Amino acid sequence: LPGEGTQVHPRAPLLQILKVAGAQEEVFTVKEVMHYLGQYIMMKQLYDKQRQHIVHCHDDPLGELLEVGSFSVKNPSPLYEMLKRNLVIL
Repeated sequence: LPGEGTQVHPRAPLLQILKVAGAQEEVFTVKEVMHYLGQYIMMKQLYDKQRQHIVHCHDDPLGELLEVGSFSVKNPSPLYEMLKRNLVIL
């Protein structure tokens, strides 16, 4: 994934999710994309209630993009691989 200044354009399925989280933009930095994904998970309360570094996305559109039912915020590989599939580097 690109550095802090480089801009990316999210593919439609990801952009849709960022929109739900309140994103108005169509072009982002990776950090901004990550901000809105965190907002999304928080709003939808997808994190495990007791162990909150675990996210359960099996019955959510986010899980369709990540292709996994759960992941750990401390093992973000699945997130980064999803972004590689869903970000156009500008």
